[PDB]
Amino acid sequence: MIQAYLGLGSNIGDRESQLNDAIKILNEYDGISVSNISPIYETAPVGYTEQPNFLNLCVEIQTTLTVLQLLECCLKTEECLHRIRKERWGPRTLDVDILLYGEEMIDLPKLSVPHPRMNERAFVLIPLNDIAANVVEPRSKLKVKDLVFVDDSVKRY
Ligand SMILES: Nc1ncnc2c1ncn2[C@@H]1O[C@H](COP(=O)(O)CP(=O)(O)OP(=O)(O)O)[C@@H](O)[C@H]1O
Ligand SMILES: Nc1nc2nc(SCc3ccc(F)cc3)[nH]c2c(=O)[nH]1
Ligand SMILES: [Cl-]
Ligand SMILES: [Mg+2]
Ligand SMILES: [Mg+2]
Ligand code: NA
Ligand code: NA
Repeated sequence: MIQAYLGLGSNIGDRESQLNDAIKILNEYDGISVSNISPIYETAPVGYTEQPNFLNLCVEIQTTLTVLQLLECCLKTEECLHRIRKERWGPRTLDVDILLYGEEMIDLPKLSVPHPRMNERAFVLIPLNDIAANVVEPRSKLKVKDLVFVDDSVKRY
Protein backbone atom coordinates (compact mmCIF):
# COMPACT_ATOMS: atom_id res chain seq x y z
CA MET A 1 0.00 0.00 0.00
CA ILE A 2 1.26 3.45 -1.20
CA GLN A 3 0.14 6.77 0.14
CA ALA A 4 -0.61 9.10 -2.78
CA TYR A 5 -2.11 12.57 -3.19
CA LEU A 6 -4.40 13.79 -5.96
CA GLY A 7 -5.28 17.34 -6.92
CA LEU A 8 -8.80 17.93 -8.17
CA GLY A 9 -10.24 20.90 -9.95
CA SER A 10 -13.45 22.07 -11.60
CA ASN A 11 -14.28 25.40 -13.24
CA ILE A 12 -17.51 24.80 -15.24
CA GLY A 13 -20.81 23.19 -14.37
CA ASP A 14 -21.83 22.54 -10.75
CA ARG A 15 -18.23 22.57 -9.49
CA GLU A 16 -18.88 21.32 -5.98
CA SER A 17 -21.21 18.50 -7.01
CA GLN A 18 -18.76 17.37 -9.68
CA LEU A 19 -15.83 17.30 -7.21
CA ASN A 20 -17.91 15.29 -4.72
CA ASP A 21 -18.99 12.82 -7.40
CA ALA A 22 -15.37 12.49 -8.54
CA ILE A 23 -14.17 11.55 -5.05
CA LYS A 24 -16.88 8.89 -4.75
CA ILE A 25 -15.94 7.43 -8.14
CA LEU A 26 -12.24 7.39 -7.28
CA ASN A 27 -12.98 5.60 -4.02
CA GLU A 28 -15.03 2.94 -5.86
CA TYR A 29 -12.09 1.59 -7.84
CA ASP A 30 -10.54 -1.48 -6.31
CA GLY A 31 -7.02 -0.58 -5.28
CA ILE A 32 -7.89 3.04 -4.39
CA SER A 33 -9.17 4.00 -0.94
CA VAL A 34 -9.79 7.68 -0.15
CA SER A 35 -8.49 8.36 3.37
CA ASN A 36 -8.62 12.14 3.67
CA ILE A 37 -10.03 15.10 1.75
CA SER A 38 -8.98 18.72 2.15
CA PRO A 39 -11.31 21.64 2.44
CA ILE A 40 -12.48 23.06 -0.87
CA TYR A 41 -10.87 26.33 -2.03
CA GLU A 42 -12.08 28.77 -4.66
CA THR A 43 -9.05 29.77 -6.67
CA ALA A 44 -8.11 32.21 -9.43
CA PRO A 45 -7.03 30.52 -12.64
CA VAL A 46 -3.30 30.50 -13.32
CA GLY A 47 -1.26 29.87 -16.42
CA TYR A 48 -3.77 30.92 -19.07
CA THR A 49 -6.14 33.75 -20.01
CA GLU A 50 -9.01 35.01 -17.85
CA GLN A 51 -11.25 32.01 -17.07
CA PRO A 52 -13.97 31.15 -14.58
CA ASN A 53 -12.71 30.55 -11.08
CA PHE A 54 -11.91 26.98 -9.95
CA LEU A 55 -12.91 25.00 -7.00
CA ASN A 56 -9.81 22.96 -6.03
CA LEU A 57 -9.06 20.41 -3.36
CA CYS A 58 -6.64 17.64 -2.58
CA VAL A 59 -7.34 14.00 -1.72
CA GLU A 60 -5.24 11.40 0.13
CA ILE A 61 -5.47 7.84 -1.10
CA GLN A 62 -4.09 4.53 0.05
CA THR A 63 -3.45 2.58 -3.14
CA THR A 64 -2.22 -0.79 -4.29
CA LEU A 65 -2.23 0.34 -7.94
CA THR A 66 0.89 1.12 -9.88
CA VAL A 67 1.23 4.78 -10.70
CA LEU A 68 0.16 4.17 -14.36
CA GLN A 69 -2.83 2.10 -13.21
CA LEU A 70 -3.68 5.03 -10.95
CA LEU A 71 -3.38 7.47 -13.83
CA GLU A 72 -5.88 5.39 -15.86
CA CYS A 73 -8.43 5.64 -12.98
CA CYS A 74 -7.87 9.40 -12.72
CA LEU A 75 -8.51 9.90 -16.46
CA LYS A 76 -11.50 7.56 -16.49
CA THR A 77 -13.03 9.63 -13.71
CA GLU A 78 -12.71 12.76 -15.87
CA GLU A 79 -14.54 10.89 -18.64
CA CYS A 80 -17.33 9.91 -16.20
CA LEU A 81 -17.68 13.67 -15.55
CA HIS A 82 -17.95 14.42 -19.28
CA ARG A 83 -14.85 16.55 -19.61
CA ILE A 84 -14.49 18.23 -23.04
CA ARG A 85 -11.12 18.23 -24.83
CA LYS A 86 -11.02 20.77 -27.68
CA GLU A 87 -8.08 22.09 -29.74
CA ARG A 88 -7.47 24.82 -27.10
CA TRP A 89 -7.64 24.57 -23.35
CA GLY A 90 -10.73 25.83 -21.57
CA PRO A 91 -12.92 25.38 -18.54
CA ARG A 92 -13.31 21.74 -17.45
CA THR A 93 -15.83 19.79 -15.43
CA LEU A 94 -13.10 17.81 -13.70
CA ASP A 95 -9.33 17.60 -13.58
CA VAL A 96 -7.66 14.80 -11.58
CA ASP A 97 -3.90 15.22 -11.27
CA ILE A 98 -1.46 12.87 -9.53
CA LEU A 99 0.57 15.11 -7.21
CA LEU A 100 2.60 12.64 -5.19
CA TYR A 101 2.98 8.83 -5.28
CA GLY A 102 4.80 7.80 -2.13
CA GLU A 103 8.33 9.24 -2.40
CA GLU A 104 8.60 8.14 -6.01
CA MET A 105 9.88 10.21 -8.99
CA ILE A 106 8.49 9.15 -12.39
CA ASP A 107 9.30 10.80 -15.71
CA LEU A 108 7.51 9.24 -18.67
CA PRO A 109 6.00 10.86 -21.74
CA LYS A 110 2.47 10.39 -20.37
CA LEU A 111 3.24 10.81 -16.63
CA SER A 112 5.37 13.14 -14.49
CA VAL A 113 5.25 12.68 -10.72
CA PRO A 114 5.64 14.68 -8.54
CA HIS A 115 3.45 16.90 -10.65
CA PRO A 116 5.88 19.27 -12.44
CA ARG A 117 4.10 22.44 -11.44
CA MET A 118 2.92 21.70 -7.92
CA ASN A 119 5.67 23.43 -5.98
CA GLU A 120 4.72 26.82 -7.45
CA ARG A 121 0.91 26.45 -7.25
CA ALA A 122 -0.97 27.79 -4.25
CA PHE A 123 -4.16 26.09 -5.46
CA VAL A 124 -2.28 22.84 -4.89
CA LEU A 125 -0.06 23.54 -1.88
CA ILE A 126 -2.66 25.25 0.35
CA PRO A 127 -5.19 22.36 0.32
CA LEU A 128 -2.33 19.84 0.20
CA ASN A 129 -0.89 21.34 3.39
CA ASP A 130 -4.28 20.77 5.14
CA ILE A 131 -3.86 16.96 4.70
CA ALA A 132 -0.15 16.38 3.97
CA ALA A 133 1.82 19.02 5.90
CA ASN A 134 4.54 16.52 6.92
CA VAL A 135 4.79 14.66 3.62
CA VAL A 136 8.09 15.05 1.79
CA GLU A 137 8.11 16.23 -1.81
CA PRO A 138 10.98 14.11 -3.12
CA ARG A 139 12.51 16.43 -5.72
CA SER A 140 13.00 19.39 -3.38
CA LYS A 141 13.31 17.09 -0.33
CA LEU A 142 11.07 19.60 1.51
CA LYS A 143 7.91 18.85 3.45
CA VAL A 144 4.74 20.35 2.08
CA LYS A 145 4.52 22.67 5.07
CA ASP A 146 7.90 24.15 4.02
CA LEU A 147 6.74 24.71 0.39
CA VAL A 148 3.34 26.23 1.04
CA PHE A 149 3.06 30.02 0.78
CA VAL A 150 0.39 32.61 1.45
CA ASP A 151 -1.70 33.49 -1.58
CA ASP A 152 -4.85 35.62 -1.44
CA SER A 153 -6.13 34.18 -4.71
CA VAL A 154 -6.91 30.93 -2.88
CA LYS A 155 -9.83 31.26 -0.48
CA ARG A 156 -11.83 28.70 1.57
CA TYR A 157 -15.12 28.07 -0.34
N1 LIG B 1 0.96 13.93 -12.65
C1 LIG B 1 0.05 13.79 -13.67
N2 LIG B 1 -1.27 13.62 -13.36
C2 LIG B 1 -2.18 13.53 -14.34
N3 LIG B 1 -1.91 13.51 -15.66
C3 LIG B 1 -0.61 13.63 -15.93
C4 LIG B 1 0.42 13.78 -15.02
N4 LIG B 1 1.66 13.88 -15.63
C5 LIG B 1 1.35 13.83 -16.91
N5 LIG B 1 0.00 13.68 -17.16
C6 LIG B 1 -0.58 13.63 -18.50
O1 LIG B 1 -1.22 14.89 -18.76
C7 LIG B 1 -2.15 14.65 -19.83
C8 LIG B 1 -3.04 15.84 -20.05
O2 LIG B 1 -3.83 16.02 -18.87
P1 LIG B 1 -4.58 17.39 -18.63
O3 LIG B 1 -5.44 17.10 -17.45
O4 LIG B 1 -5.25 17.83 -19.86
C9 LIG B 1 -3.29 18.58 -18.17
P2 LIG B 1 -3.90 19.72 -16.92
O5 LIG B 1 -4.14 18.98 -15.62
O6 LIG B 1 -5.05 20.50 -17.45
O7 LIG B 1 -2.69 20.72 -16.72
P3 LIG B 1 -1.61 20.79 -15.47
O8 LIG B 1 -0.79 19.60 -15.63
O9 LIG B 1 -0.82 22.03 -15.75
O10 LIG B 1 -2.40 20.81 -14.18
C10 LIG B 1 -2.79 13.31 -19.37
O11 LIG B 1 -3.39 12.59 -20.40
C11 LIG B 1 -1.62 12.53 -18.74
O12 LIG B 1 -1.10 11.52 -19.65
N1 LIG C 1 -6.54 27.85 -10.03
C1 LIG C 1 -6.19 26.97 -10.97
N2 LIG C 1 -5.50 27.31 -12.05
C2 LIG C 1 -5.20 26.30 -12.84
N3 LIG C 1 -4.50 26.36 -14.00
C3 LIG C 1 -4.46 25.09 -14.52
S1 LIG C 1 -3.65 24.70 -16.02
C4 LIG C 1 -4.18 26.26 -17.18
C5 LIG C 1 -5.69 26.52 -17.37
C6 LIG C 1 -6.46 25.70 -18.13
C7 LIG C 1 -7.83 25.86 -18.30
C8 LIG C 1 -8.41 26.90 -17.62
F1 LIG C 1 -9.74 27.06 -17.74
C9 LIG C 1 -7.69 27.73 -16.83
C10 LIG C 1 -6.33 27.57 -16.72
N4 LIG C 1 -5.14 24.23 -13.78
C11 LIG C 1 -5.59 25.00 -12.73
C12 LIG C 1 -6.35 24.61 -11.57
O1 LIG C 1 -6.76 23.46 -11.27
N5 LIG C 1 -6.62 25.68 -10.75
CL1 LIG D 1 -15.57 20.27 -19.71
MG1 LIG E 1 -4.92 17.07 -15.43
MG1 LIG F 1 -4.26 20.12 -13.80
NA1 NA G 1 -11.72 1.43 -3.57
NA1 NA H 1 9.33 13.95 -19.28
